Amino acid sequence: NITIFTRILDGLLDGYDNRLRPGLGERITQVRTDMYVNSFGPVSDTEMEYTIDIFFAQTWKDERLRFKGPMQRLPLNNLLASKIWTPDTFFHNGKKSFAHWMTTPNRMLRIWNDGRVLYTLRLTISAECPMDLEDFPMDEQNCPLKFGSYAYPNSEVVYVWTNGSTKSVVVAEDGSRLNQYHLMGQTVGTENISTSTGEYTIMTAHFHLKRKIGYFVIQTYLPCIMTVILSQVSFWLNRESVAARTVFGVTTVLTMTTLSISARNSLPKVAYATAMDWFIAVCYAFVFSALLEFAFVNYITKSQPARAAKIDKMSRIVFPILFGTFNLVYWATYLN
Amino acid sequence: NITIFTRILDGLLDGYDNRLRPGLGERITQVRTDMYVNSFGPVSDTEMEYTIDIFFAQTWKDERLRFKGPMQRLPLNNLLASKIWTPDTFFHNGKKSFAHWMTTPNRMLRIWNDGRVLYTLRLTISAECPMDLEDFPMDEQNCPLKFGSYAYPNSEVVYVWTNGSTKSVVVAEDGSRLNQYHLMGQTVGTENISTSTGEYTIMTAHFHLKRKIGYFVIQTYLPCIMTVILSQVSFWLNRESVAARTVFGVTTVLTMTTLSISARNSLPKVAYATAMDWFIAVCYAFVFSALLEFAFVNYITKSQPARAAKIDKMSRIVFPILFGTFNLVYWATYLN
Amino acid sequence: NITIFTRILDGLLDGYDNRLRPGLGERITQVRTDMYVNSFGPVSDTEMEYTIDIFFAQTWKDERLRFKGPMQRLPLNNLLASKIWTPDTFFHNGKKSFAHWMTTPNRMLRIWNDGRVLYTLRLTISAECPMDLEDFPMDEQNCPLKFGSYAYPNSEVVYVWTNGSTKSVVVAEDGSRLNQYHLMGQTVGTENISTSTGEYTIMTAHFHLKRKIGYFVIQTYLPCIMTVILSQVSFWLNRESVAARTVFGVTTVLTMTTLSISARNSLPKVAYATAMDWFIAVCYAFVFSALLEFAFVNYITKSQPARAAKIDKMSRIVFPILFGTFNLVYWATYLN
Amino acid sequence: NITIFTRILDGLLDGYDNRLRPGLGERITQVRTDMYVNSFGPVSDTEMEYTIDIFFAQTWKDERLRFKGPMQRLPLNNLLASKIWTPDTFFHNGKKSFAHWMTTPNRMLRIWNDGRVLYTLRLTISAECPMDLEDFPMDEQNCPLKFGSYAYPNSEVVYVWTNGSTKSVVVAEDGSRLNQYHLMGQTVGTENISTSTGEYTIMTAHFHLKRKIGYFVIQTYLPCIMTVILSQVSFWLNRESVAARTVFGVTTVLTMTTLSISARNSLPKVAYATAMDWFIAVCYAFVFSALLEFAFVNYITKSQPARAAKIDKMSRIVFPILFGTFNLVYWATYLN
Amino acid sequence: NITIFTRILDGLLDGYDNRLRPGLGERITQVRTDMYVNSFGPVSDTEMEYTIDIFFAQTWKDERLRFKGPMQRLPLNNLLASKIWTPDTFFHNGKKSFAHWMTTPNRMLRIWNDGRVLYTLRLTISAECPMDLEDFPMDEQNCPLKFGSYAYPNSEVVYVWTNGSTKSVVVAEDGSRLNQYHLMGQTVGTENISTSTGEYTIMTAHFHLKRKIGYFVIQTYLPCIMTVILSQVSFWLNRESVAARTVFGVTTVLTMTTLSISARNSLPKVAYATAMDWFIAVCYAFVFSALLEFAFVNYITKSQPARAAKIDKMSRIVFPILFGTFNLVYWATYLN
Ligand SMILES: CN1C(=O)CN=C(c2ccccc2)c2cc(Cl)ccc21
Ligand SMILES: CN1C(=O)CN=C(c2ccccc2)c2cc(Cl)ccc21
Ligand SMILES: CN1C(=O)CN=C(c2ccccc2)c2cc(Cl)ccc21
Ligand SMILES: CN1C(=O)CN=C(c2ccccc2)c2cc(Cl)ccc21
Ligand SMILES: CN1C(=O)CN=C(c2ccccc2)c2cc(Cl)ccc21
Ligand SMILES: *[C@@H]1O[C@H](CO)[C@@H](O)[C@H](O)[C@H]1NC(C)=O
Ligand SMILES: *[C@@H]1O[C@H](CO)[C@@H](O)[C@H](O)[C@H]1NC(C)=O
Ligand SMILES: *[C@@H]1O[C@H](CO)[C@@H](O)[C@H](O)[C@H]1NC(C)=O
Ligand SMILES: *[C@@H]1O[C@H](CO)[C@@H](O)[C@H](O)[C@H]1NC(C)=O
Ligand SMILES: *[C@@H]1O[C@H](CO)[C@@H](O)[C@H](O)[C@H]1NC(C)=O
Repeated sequence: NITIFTRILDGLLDGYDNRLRPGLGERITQVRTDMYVNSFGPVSDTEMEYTIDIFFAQTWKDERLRFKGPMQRLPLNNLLASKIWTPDTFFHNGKKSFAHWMTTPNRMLRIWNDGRVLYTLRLTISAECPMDLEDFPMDEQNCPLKFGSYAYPNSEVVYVWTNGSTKSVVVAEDGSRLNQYHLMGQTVGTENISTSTGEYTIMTAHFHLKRKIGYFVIQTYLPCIMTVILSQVSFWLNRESVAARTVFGVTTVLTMTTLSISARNSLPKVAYATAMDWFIAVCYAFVFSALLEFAFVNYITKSQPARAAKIDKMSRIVFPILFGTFNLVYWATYLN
Repeated sequence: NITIFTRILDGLLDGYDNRLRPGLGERITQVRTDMYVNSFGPVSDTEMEYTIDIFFAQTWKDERLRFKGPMQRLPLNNLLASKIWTPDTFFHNGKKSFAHWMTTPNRMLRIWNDGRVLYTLRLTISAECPMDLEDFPMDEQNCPLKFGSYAYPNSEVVYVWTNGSTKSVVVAEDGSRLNQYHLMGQTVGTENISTSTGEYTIMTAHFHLKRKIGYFVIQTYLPCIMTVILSQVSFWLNRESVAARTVFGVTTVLTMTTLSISARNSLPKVAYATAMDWFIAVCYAFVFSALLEFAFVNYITKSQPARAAKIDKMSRIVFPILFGTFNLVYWATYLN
Repeated sequence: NITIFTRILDGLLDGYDNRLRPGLGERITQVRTDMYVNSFGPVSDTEMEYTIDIFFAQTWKDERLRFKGPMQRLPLNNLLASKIWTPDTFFHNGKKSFAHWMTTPNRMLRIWNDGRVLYTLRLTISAECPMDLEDFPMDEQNCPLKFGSYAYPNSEVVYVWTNGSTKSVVVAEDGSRLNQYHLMGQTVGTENISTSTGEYTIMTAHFHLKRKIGYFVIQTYLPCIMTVILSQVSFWLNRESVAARTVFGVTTVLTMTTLSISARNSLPKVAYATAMDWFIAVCYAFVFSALLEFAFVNYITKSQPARAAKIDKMSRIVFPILFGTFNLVYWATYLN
Repeated sequence: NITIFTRILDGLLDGYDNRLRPGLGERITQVRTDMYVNSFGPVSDTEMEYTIDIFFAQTWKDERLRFKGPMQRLPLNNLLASKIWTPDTFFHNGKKSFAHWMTTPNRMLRIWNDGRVLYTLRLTISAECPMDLEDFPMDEQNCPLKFGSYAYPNSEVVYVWTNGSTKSVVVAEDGSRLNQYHLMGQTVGTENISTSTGEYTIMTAHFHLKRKIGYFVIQTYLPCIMTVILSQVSFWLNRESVAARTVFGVTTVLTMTTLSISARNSLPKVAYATAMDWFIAVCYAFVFSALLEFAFVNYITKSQPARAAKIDKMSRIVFPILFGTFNLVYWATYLN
Repeated sequence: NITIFTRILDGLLDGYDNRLRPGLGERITQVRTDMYVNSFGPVSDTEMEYTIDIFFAQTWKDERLRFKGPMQRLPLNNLLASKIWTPDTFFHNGKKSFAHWMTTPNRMLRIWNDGRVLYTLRLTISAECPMDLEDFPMDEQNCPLKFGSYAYPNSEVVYVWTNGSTKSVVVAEDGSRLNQYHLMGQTVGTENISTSTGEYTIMTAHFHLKRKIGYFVIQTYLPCIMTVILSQVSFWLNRESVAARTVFGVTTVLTMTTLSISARNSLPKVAYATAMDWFIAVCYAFVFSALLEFAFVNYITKSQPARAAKIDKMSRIVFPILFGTFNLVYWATYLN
């Protein structure tokens, strides 16, 4: 009962043209789309791109492939995929999208008596996600994913999500493979765009990203905090030890300078000030200000020692208090 | 006696459709799989991927290729591989899998009178291995390898290991080419998954990895240990040498700070504290604490020299003892 | 009413040769071109290349595809693109240009009764943009984009912009994805070139680029400015503290030296002096000159203390004034 | 006299099946192989791979292509290469081997009356060469190159070198393009391997590599030697200059620490001690030991100055002598 | 008058075999070659490769494509390129050569009544240029470019430049895109090579390269010069300031050491001494020698102060003079 299937396949192909869409000149082709994200890949800030692997599924109705037989379903493989007409779907923001070939071309194609068709297609999309690094690292990003049609305007092909929007897009629980982000949720929608040729249908999915802090705390914030504390120790050393206090001030200032260079090496070369830069700038003033206090004190330690000694003791208390007060404002404002 | 073989090949192809599986509508196709890992490639922690080269072998029974002749075996090459039906096997976790082309496409195909078939296929799979770096570097990882079918549910195609599981997967003795891991052993199993289309068969193989220590000992642990010892030398210097003791404390603190930055450059940017980070943090306190002791001593060396001198001598003994005691707890706990 | 279209397509292909241009031996083929830049990619100074993604559109008239039927337009896909003749357009400066393949080959083809044709083609061009880094970073660049024909001289194929030049090239408002440049505007034009074979038509588009400053201010300029200020603090320290003033001078000089090396690491290895190099050179003299003043003062502080003390006080005022005066000339000259 | 050749080619192809080896069921096919290495590419220690470009030549006898005519030789190109049967040769250790395509596919094929055939094939093999870095950099490596057959066991296809082994493999005098190795010589041999399918023939070629020293001398050895000499200068400074001697000891110790980190950055992350590591470890003790001597001397310079002064003078002589004595043992042992 | 051309093309292909060269068994095919270098790409010292883009043109006479008609020329495209016989030209030293595909395959093909043919082919060749870095950076290099035939010996195919050698190779004025080299000129020639198969014709073109200095002056030479000057300032400081002079000597020595490591990071790991290395070695002695002078002076400043003071003053003059004298010899010898 196998040769019976062979005759059915041969008959449908004969008299069938793959260069023409179903319902041409009679109606408008309607396509139902569903998605399942297997893994959300890493996000590269420098390249403003993210990698995503999905099992894209599409469905459309064709009246030219109707048949009757013992079975109502015809499981198949990539061999027959190119023999019939399929939509020229593309991703608008996809810089470079490539499919999978080995071990076998990941494709499927099924047909039913009523003309319903199914066409799954594994993909690996390296899309582009622009990001505004104004509140970095306390920033939230919305990386989109837009897919539609190239040569078929809305008057011919229209894409609509199957069933409700809740089940339209599915993300695996373990599919979040981000080392510096949290996948809060997803949103979907539809819209139209206008060009010279005509209107087109756009299906859009947005992923809400919440960055996870903790890597920069151990990398930039803590060294800056400890460096500031190191300089303040000089305030507890007697003035006559000019050389000893000089070493503390000079080393700390250079240490802060090199940290700023190192921090931005991996960060994108954005031409504006981020939140982290302001924190380093404030820490720079504290260490720099302490050095000035020593120089001013050392210059009047002879004529009027009383004022110099009074300032030194006062500095021990004022400086730590201001640093602690500033931190609460900085963290509370951003974490609220 | 060569043209006799030519007629046999031509006859089988005629009347044979490669788009339909054997036993369609009559039974369920059964596939027997065996593997031989030639080389386990390097594991990239940053990319969470590992490279593996295997000689994948598959076997299935087809009743449409039966023949009789002088020979019961028909050795062949890649030429006839695409002329018949082969399963659309794929790797679920394979990010990007590509076969080999030169010098000649590495493929084979053999047939027997009873319909038994053999299809070997060399492969180079760059799979993805998620890892939890909580006990790093004293961590054990289990990198999996899942392969199955794309368009053929369990009702049609089922994969089962040939013979026992012991001989199902073979790893060469010299095939372990890991510079920072040990290949302890392997495990295999089977499971099913459910999706919209239907149930599918999953064949899984797990590799147990035990990291080898010794690279980080010479890179991070030892410099931290020697840096701590350097600071303690200051306790054996007289107080009046304020400048000399200042150099020891400042240089050591900055040395520890830069080591932390350097260590995590190669390590993945995990947003949580590893075991190595805690060790560096403890070493940071020791050098930092020593600097505080000098500052406190230098501030009361005049009013009450007796207490300052007593503290200095006590510090020489307490500090080394605590560092030695802590090391035993750290190493014993992780190495046990 | 679908099979009617099938007959039309078959008839046109028969008797139609794709190896010959329309109007061969009768007239000169005329092509109308329009462009829409979806995104202007990043500019790599080291590689002197920039990436651009466009939706290139072309139009030409052919008398061999005329037909009459219910519809005056025949939307199609990549299937029929290769079946007919299309110009062998190429980019002269394109080092490596590749099209898009997945999810479907991004191409379109439409025909009309009068013979008018449309052929859109998505592209990603990695062109080369030579740049003269003489006023870097205060520099303006004009990256061109030249496209024409390879084997068809001007006597056969001529390219002309459609409608006016204003609408010939369109750039999306959000298509400017440059992190270190501003897209001021665009210009277009036409020209001819002469070679051994004959004359050819050239269509050129130029993009005016204005670099955005602010990344180098936080990276190179500010550390140099703060480093100079650090050295001048030594002028407020008494001469007897020889060791203390030595630390300031030595550390600052080495700090400037390493900044110069770090700055040019990312910058292209141009064999001539840039504007930034001169700024660093001036800052080098200030810190170096201060060290010389201390050495000269320390060498005559005994024989004639009066002159040494007078010079030290004068240095406190002259040095800051000159640095401030120089900055106004440097910034005003370049920013004007 | 050109059409005469055309008839000969057409006749041979008709009735000739490329899917069957010559002498099938009658004898065992014998293949003669010769090689000419155009250039031995660079060896990447990190990737344990080396690149080699060769002009591989193969020869086998087929009785199905016999002909008679004016010429006994038929020079041809890649066009006819795929029309006949060729062995499915492959490289066992080749991770990723690709041929050359432009300007024209580099292939050749010649036939003679007796059935002798020639098939040259340019190749670029990126093989894998495991190396044991125990005597690094005084190490000798033997990178192999194994090639055989995939689907044809020894009972069907056997590879044997043509003529003697001396002329079997040829390496160009200028083909050695190694910047850190010397190509001492080559060796060849044959062996069999056993698998599930059956026995296979293996043809192996080994290249003997002798590393050239001189890059590491200027990079690691000399800085370590000069750093040790710098510390010993402190022994010629009076004890009262506590600060001056402190700077020498601290700077040298940190300098050695950073050199160890820098040296292993390029070197593979081997989890065992190399010869170079031991040399750095010995140098670490010398500088570290000198610092301890100063601390111990400074702690008893008051109670018993005589012993402290005596030790200081003795250290000036003992330390340099031991360093010189150790170097002779280290270099002589490895260079002998 | 278009169908007339169609008949001509069809007739020529019929009865024409592309697997046989023209004049087979009657004469020797002669090929005329001309080149036009559009852009000389960057030269990578580490990889010993350079990229070049050319418009290669070839010409040969075939008597099997003669025709008569209204036009004596048949402009065409890549469609007919593969339908006829073309030489299997290849580049001997080309590691990896690839052609251009988009927007259209860059190829052309023209035919004339007498049988003359033209075949242009755009190319991007990543050739290999061995270089001897003995006088680096004052070195001159001659990167060659060899092209010939693979399967056609001299007895069948011979390559000869068209017209004179002056016009044989053309380089655009703006085609020199080298950031660290000057394109002085070009030379061409012919030669034969002998192998097992037979003699072959070689066409060679050499490009003379003169490196441009100025990048290394700002990177390595100047920091070394300024570092030496910094150390000499210590000679103008009184002996009693032991700590101050110690800082100058130690910092300068370490600064020179790190510069040597940094300089060779980008430079190829050549296992022999370059000219730049000797310059750094001389600078190393000057700073190192100054430190020794201070140590020796400080050790005898009590017993015989007169000799120590006399040496210190003499050092101020001798050391600067020797450094200036050495520079003239170094620069004059290499720049002459
Ligand atoms: C609005 N618009 C145009 O006018 C150019 N044509 C298109 C287009 C072309 C084919 C199909 C859909 C859309 C296009 C594509 C993008 Cl990704 C952004 C804007 C845009
Ligand atoms: C359970 N599931 C789905 O629902 C989506 N479809 C599939 C699938 C699709 C085709 C064959 C097998 C499985 C799939 C694939 C992975 Cl890798 C993980 C989950 C998953
Ligand atoms: C003027 N010229 C030549 O003489 C070589 N031929 C060409 C050419 C070849 C085919 C089509 C167009 C132009 C060419 C191409 C460039 Cl990109 C620059 C200069 C140049
Ligand atoms: C001994 N062996 C096997 O059992 C697996 N099959 C093979 C094989 C498969 C086809 C041809 C030759 C050999 C093989 C290949 C290597 Cl590279 C190493 C061991 C090994
Ligand atoms: C002299 N020689 C040989 O003997 C090996 N065969 C060849 C060859 C093979 C085919 C065509 C031309 C030349 C060859 C190629 C090079 Cl690139 C260098 C040396 C060499
Ligand atoms: C998009 O076009 C379709 C055409 O049927 C229309 O129904 C729909 O309302 C449009 N959507 C928007 C947002 O304009
Ligand atoms: C998987 O499906 C097969 C269907 O025959 C069944 O026999 C087997 O028990 C299932 N395995 C599991 C783990 O459910
Ligand atoms: C280019 O060639 C065309 C040929 O028709 C001519 O009309 C045009 O004036 C030429 N342009 C220039 C700038 O020479
Ligand atoms: C390999 O197999 C062949 C089979 O003919 C045999 O002659 C040869 O001795 C074998 N070599 C070894 C090393 O066993
Ligand atoms: C190369 O071979 C040709 C064969 O005709 C000969 O004429 C020519 O002189 C040879 N050139 C050299 C340099 O030997």
